[PDB]
Amino acid sequence: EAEAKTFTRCSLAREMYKLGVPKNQLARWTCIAEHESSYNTKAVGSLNSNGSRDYGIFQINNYYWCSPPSGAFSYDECKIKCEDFLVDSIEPAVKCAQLVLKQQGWTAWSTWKYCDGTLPSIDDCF
Repeated sequence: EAEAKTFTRCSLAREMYKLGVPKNQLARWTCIAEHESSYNTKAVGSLNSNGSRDYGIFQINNYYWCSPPSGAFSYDECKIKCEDFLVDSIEPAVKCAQLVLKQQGWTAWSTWKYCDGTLPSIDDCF
């Protein structure tokens, strides 16, 4: 089964903020979740052109950021198994995306283009 664990703009924000993600990131993160995964923690991308695959709500990459359920090499920068993103909790995804954001910034998401402009305040969620 790959039934979605689907968050909403606001539920994702609320839970992200609870996890200590500054508010001023939340609109962007929700935007990115939307376009990366439709807020689905269970989302797994199709194979990328380079043979990689992206995991979870923020579509963390199994070549660089997380370790694949194979013996394939991964730089595994978040020091997590990718498949661990595939849970009901966003926390491992959030934690990893935080590291991504701090290291490569928002342009790290190929969906950043949908998200880099005028976004609604997230405070309607709060």
